[PDB]
Amino acid sequence: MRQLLLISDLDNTWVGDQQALEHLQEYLGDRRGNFYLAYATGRSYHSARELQKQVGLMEPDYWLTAVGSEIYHPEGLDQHWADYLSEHWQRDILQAIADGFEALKPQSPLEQNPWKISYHLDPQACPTVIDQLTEMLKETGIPVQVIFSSGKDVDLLPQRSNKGNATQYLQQHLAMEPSQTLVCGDSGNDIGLFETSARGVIVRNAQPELLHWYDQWGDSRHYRAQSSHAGAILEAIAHFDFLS
Ligand SMILES: OC[C@H]1O[C@H](O[C@H]2[C@H](O)[C@@H](O)[C@@H](O)O[C@@H]2CO)[C@H](O)[C@@H](O)[C@@H]1O
Ligand SMILES: [Mg+2]
Repeated sequence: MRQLLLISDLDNTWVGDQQALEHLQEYLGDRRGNFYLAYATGRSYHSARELQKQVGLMEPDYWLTAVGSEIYHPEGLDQHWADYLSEHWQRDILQAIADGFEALKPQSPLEQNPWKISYHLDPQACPTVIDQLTEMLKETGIPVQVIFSSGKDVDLLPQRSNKGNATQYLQQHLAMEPSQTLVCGDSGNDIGLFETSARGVIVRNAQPELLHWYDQWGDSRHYRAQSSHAGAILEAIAHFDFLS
C-alpha cells in the first residue's frame, strides 16, 4: 500500500559513508510512511542489530538476513520461509563436500545457520576452484546455490533462498510490484537482487564481481550510480523518480 519497497544491503551499500548515510536517513525520515524498508544483508540478525547500534541504522520494516536465509517480520522470524527453505535441503551432505576443499576454510560458527554454510577462499588459491565446488555440489541433486562475493566469501544456500528470492517473497507478501521496488547492492551476494525484475542500483564502490555481472546482464532496470555508499541510494531514488 506504499509507493516504494526499498531493499538494500548494509556494509558498503547503506553503511560506509557516515555523512551520506545520515543525509539519506534524513530525507527518508521525512516521508517514512511512503515506503517499506528492508535490509538484505549477509550478516546474521544479531550482527545486523549490532551494526544498527554502531552507525545508527534507521529501523526497517523487515530484515532479510544471512543472504535471505532468514526473514524477520516486526513480530518475529518467518517460520513459513524457514520451513520452505528446509524442503529437500541437505546441510550435512553439502557441508561434507565443501569441507573437503583445501582452499576453503569454514567461517566462524556464528556465521552459520541451518540454511547457510559459509567459508573463506584462500587468497592464494585460484578462484576457479569455486566453479569446481559449484559443479560438484549441484551434481548431488540437492537444490543448492553457491554465492561468491568480495573474492573471499562463499555461502552455500538452498536454491529457494538468496536476497533476490527473499525479495520476491516479500513483494508478494506486501502486494508490492517490481516497478515499485528498488534493490541496492555492492557485491556478488546482491546478484540475486538484480536477477529480480525490480529497479536496481549498483553503488559506485561495487565489488569487481558485481560490476562484471552488470557488464553481462545489465538491463534498463539496472542503474550504475556515480555515488558510492548511501549516496547511490539517493541518486537512484531520483533516477527512477521514486517517492515522486
Ligand atoms: O555474503 C557474504 C558474507 O556476508 C556477511 O559478511 C559481512 C561481515 O560480517 C561484515 O563484517 C563485513 O565485513 O562485510 C561482510 C560483507 O557483507 C556474512 O556475515 C558472511 O558470513 C557472508 O559470507
Ligand atoms: Mg553485498
